[PDB]
Amino acid sequence: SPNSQYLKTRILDIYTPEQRAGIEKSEDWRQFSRRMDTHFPKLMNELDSVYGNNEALLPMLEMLLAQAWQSYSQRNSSLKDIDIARENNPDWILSNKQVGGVCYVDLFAGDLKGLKDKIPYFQELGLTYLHLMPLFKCPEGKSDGGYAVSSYRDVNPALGTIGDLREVIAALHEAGISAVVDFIFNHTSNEHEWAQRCAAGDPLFDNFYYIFPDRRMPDQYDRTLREIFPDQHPGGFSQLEDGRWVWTTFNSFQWDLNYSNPWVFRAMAGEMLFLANLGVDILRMDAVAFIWKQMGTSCENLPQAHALIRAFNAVMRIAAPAVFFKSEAIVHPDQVVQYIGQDECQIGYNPLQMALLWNTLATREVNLLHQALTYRHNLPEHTAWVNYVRSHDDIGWTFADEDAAYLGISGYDHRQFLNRFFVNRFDGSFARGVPFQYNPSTGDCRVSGTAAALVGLAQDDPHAVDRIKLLYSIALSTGGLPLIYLGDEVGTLNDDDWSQDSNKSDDSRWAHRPRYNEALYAQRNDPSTAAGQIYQDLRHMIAVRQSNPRFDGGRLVTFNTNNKHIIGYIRNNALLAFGNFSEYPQTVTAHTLQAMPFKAHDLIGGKTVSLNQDLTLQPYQVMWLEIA
Ligand SMILES: OC[C@H]1O[C@@H](O)[C@H](O)[C@@H](O)[C@@H]1O
Ligand SMILES: OC[C@H]1O[C@@H](O)[C@H](O)[C@@H](O)[C@@H]1O
Ligand SMILES: OC[C@H]1O[C@@H](O)[C@H](O)[C@@H](O)[C@@H]1O
Repeated sequence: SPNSQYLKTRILDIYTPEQRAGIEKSEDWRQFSRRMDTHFPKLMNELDSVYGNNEALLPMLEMLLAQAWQSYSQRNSSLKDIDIARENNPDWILSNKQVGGVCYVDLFAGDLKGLKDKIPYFQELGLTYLHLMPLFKCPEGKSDGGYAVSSYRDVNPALGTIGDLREVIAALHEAGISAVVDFIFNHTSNEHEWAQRCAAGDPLFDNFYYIFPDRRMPDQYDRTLREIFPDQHPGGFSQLEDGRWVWTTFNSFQWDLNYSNPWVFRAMAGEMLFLANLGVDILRMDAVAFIWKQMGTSCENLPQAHALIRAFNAVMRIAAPAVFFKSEAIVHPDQVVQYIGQDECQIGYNPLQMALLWNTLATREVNLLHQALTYRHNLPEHTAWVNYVRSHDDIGWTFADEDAAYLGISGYDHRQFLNRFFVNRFDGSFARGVPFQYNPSTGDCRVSGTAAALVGLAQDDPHAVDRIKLLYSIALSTGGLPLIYLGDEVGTLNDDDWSQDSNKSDDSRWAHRPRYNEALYAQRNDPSTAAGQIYQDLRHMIAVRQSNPRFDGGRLVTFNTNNKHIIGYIRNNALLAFGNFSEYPQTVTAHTLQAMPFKAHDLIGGKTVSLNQDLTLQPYQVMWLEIA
């Protein structure tokens, strides 16, 4: 395999002798050259592990490196300053100062111009990170909410223009907010130029997707494939009008890209560089688990998938150091953590904590949550979790059956209960969610519904507001970057139009993708309303988190509370957090608290608490005690 020095001499061959001499002495070339020497070894090693002696690897690599240099040369000076800043501050993602929010531009603010006008609010809330849902062109009508991309560079006209997007990004940076967008790299819409040309037989796009003549191979693959949207189609394939079959992990109009073709990697690396130069700070790597297929396997979390992501990482280390990755892997806990690393995805969603927060509200027992925080929370240096309560997606019960069995819990029976409970098919449940993708062949099912709907705010459950406060307190204090599903801070309920919308009726996730509720947002400063109670409560916690150094970093040590309903953990050996998941008062005994300081200030309620006696927490009460 080639070396950095040799490859760089070929990159410069596009220049005449006179021009070349000037490039060699330029600052941009010096920075690029240094990064190449440092990071190229990883790029080469990762690409070699995937493609091996493929005749197309070297040509593809040289084309990619040439593009990378051109991309870096074009990169704006301001962005280059951020590149250097983060190159020397790898833990910027682990700071307690960070708090993120996510929203759909159209649903939250109408269009990109309208979103820019909401920035003052984001600053008011304390956000330093903003994830904007799919912004580029997609099919009209059904597009999996923008996740079926028809173009990676042309902005959805309904939202605005590329010009508007640049203004929004610039405005976000001006307000001290990082711009986060999706990198939908596992598949494109069936209307994307690449898809059309591949299917049409254009040799330039040969093997850009996985297309078969009949069901022979698809049938073989289906023996081991998990169904993501069983309501849409069985297995992982859809049939074209001409009779052929195509790999479609998700909707039939979403065609999986073929990374076994090195030219597909190059193509996607090019799109990544485009996003990088728009000023994006973090790319949400969508459906990372599915980017490599292999007959006889689940075609999820395969070795080459991880290698390809690390190759993409190296490209950014060389051509846009400021760009970090956020892994979106909603899979088994053992597999989730494998995507997280300084050289792969620096941050990643923490579905286990999220799923268990809801599990605990249902069961009132913190056993599973305590187990996860004890054995699956701490991560390698320079990496962090993205902790959340809700997202634009359904809730999947992705806890480990092996972990549960150790606690004497049957994963299958337990999920049956959780599903019944959250869709209000269990006596006394306070949840008002709706099922998503019930699979009668496996019995699996997920839950749709907003955070407020799931805690009982729809029917005005007196404990709803407190449940919301408790869940968010944990995402905000365990260690990692907390992400607020915008709308949750004022208790937004489910959308009640989706069910009758023919373009949404078959995807219950729309139940929890409501529009900006003008009425609730206008009540955020009124302490007598649920909206104001939730807003001030969350805003207070955000304020404490960002101003108090005891929350810095992502490590934690659990504390045995000796009360099955109370979770407890310590941050930096200075902040003791207790969370009561029971709708009844619960106590931590004086005996349990003997090693703690006699007194400690509670940052939540603002009072001094005595720890030399029984400590009783009110229903769903949360305490953040300064013990150092
Ligand atoms: O595109 C398929 C899926 O990709 C995921 O990254 C998105 O979170 C989900 O909403 C979408 O359905
Ligand atoms: O509802 C009572 C019990 O039912 C079981 O099916 C659940 O797995 C358990 O968590 C719950 O406490
Ligand atoms: O010293 C405080 C510790 O004492 C131990 O012997 C108790 O089992 C434990 O619950 C308490 O936290």
